[PDB]
Amino acid sequence: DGQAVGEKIFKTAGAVKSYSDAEQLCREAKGQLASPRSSAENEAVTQMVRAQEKNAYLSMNDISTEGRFTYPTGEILVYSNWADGEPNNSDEGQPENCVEIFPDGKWNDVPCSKQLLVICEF
Ligand SMILES: [Ca+2]
Ligand SMILES: [Ca+2]
Repeated sequence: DGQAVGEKIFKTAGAVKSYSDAEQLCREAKGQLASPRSSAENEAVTQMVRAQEKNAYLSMNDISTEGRFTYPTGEILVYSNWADGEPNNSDEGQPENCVEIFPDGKWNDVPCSKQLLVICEF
């Protein structure tokens, strides 16, 4: 089941995990973390966040080069939807290398230790 755009399918079982535990769960299922590359893909992920009532991880991170957000291929973003003033690399001054998506579809950079909804893509 889940939500689809073109050949891409998004699914969740309601699991709530850290970034590294979320990545392991999606890879064990033979997929990867949600990686919305267009407005239409972003809207499909956002509908699932609203249904589950919990912010979700996206795949993308800046662990390599600070301020350059990349996919699991290591390629640069082809699409973004940052909330006003994001990304700011500031959890009360502390580093924020991972990305959460809100129920309004906007994005915020977070610490990779945060516990969030797990949404996978296939
Ligand atoms: Ca950062
Ligand atoms: Ca932030």
